[PDB]
Amino acid sequence: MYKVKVYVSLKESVLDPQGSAVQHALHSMTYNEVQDVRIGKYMELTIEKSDRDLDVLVKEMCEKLLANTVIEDYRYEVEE
Amino acid sequence: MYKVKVYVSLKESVLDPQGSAVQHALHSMTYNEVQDVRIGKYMELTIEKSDRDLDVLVKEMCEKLLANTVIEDYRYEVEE
Amino acid sequence: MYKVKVYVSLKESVLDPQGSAVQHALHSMTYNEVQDVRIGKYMELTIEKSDRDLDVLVKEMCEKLLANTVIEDYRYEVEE
Amino acid sequence: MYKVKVYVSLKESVLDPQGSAVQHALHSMTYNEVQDVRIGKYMELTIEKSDRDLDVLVKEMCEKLLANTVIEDYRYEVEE
Repeated sequence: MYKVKVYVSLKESVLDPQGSAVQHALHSMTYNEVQDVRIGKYMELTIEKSDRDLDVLVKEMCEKLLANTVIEDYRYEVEE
Repeated sequence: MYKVKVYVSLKESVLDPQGSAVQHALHSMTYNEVQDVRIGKYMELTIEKSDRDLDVLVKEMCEKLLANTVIEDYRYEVEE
Repeated sequence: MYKVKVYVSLKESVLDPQGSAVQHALHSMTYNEVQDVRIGKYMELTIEKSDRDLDVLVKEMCEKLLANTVIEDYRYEVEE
Repeated sequence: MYKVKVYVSLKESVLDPQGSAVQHALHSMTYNEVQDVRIGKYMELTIEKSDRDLDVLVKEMCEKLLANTVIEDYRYEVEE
């Protein structure tokens, strides 16, 4: 069946304090080479064939539960 | 300058209650085609070159901060 | 009309890798005073009275949708 | 030691599609009495005494990692 990878991330149009804090933490740990840090959610969904088309199913789930399209962008990839 | 993509996910032998809870809700919402849900993290770190080797640096950041390697696996890809 | 507060948290005997990962990061960020981290969900549902008993209704919503009772505990409090 | 309860929620000033979807799901399941649904994150942090004051520690952690104060509100309660 299918392995669907979903990436959910804060829209770039929003201040990201958490990413800033992680970047600073890395510097404090002496990994001063870091210039920017971005952290998002990564999901792996195993999906079995059904009457619904795969693309319709995934977006429906991201629009309703896996994401808040008001403040986050989401994208996906499918593998077998 | 490099852009490091890091994928953090629970080890195969580790149960993922967060995903298991999401799977349950999805099922109640009629998405019974979802067989399994694994929730992890995706990150993009921009880094400058230094005296440190690329492989040595990414592994340290991952083991020391990005992932709790006792329960999480990590894999990375680098682009210019 | 009632306001139902629901607290969903992993059962004591269930490991919480999400929290364990957050705990690890917190430690690296110098917050070693954190001994344990358990991550769950909090919800507030506004409901109208009906023929259903209050206790019967809240338990069904919790068991059927709000929480995956195989791994999660739930407790609720109600206000007017 | 201390048991700190942290509640992280989307600011009321933001559209909440996920809450809307859960509300609709409840109606579809015949729990039509539901009028509104709000879902937030609930965390339980066990904290041991240190040189830092408890209130300073908690807010620092919420401002840096446990929350994104741009889109979410957070509050906490402490018990022994």
